[PDB]
Amino acid sequence: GSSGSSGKFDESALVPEDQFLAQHPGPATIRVSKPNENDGQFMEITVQSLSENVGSLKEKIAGEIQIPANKQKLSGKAGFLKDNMSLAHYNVGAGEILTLSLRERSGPSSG
Repeated sequence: GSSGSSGKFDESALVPEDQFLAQHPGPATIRVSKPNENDGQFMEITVQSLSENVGSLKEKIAGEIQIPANKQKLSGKAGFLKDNMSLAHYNVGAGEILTLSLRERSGPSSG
């Protein structure tokens, strides 16, 4: 049993995927940076639930950029997010931002 509020992000006291999940019942808008950009503008990819697997997300964007989850790589605060892992586990929800990197920059494809 436990309960309380939070403010600053602590490394030696991160919220468990179990708590992070409930903490946010509704959908959490996950912001993702553009492939080979930053100053430009980010996209808006929300997920009904956080429990979802990082992979399921890569698919959503994979449509806009037209790139297979395999090609594009997702990186999170902690590091390269694994499709097998979930979002809540990494503490991603209405606050955390993920980055999208393109596998081997094309060249003739500018913004």
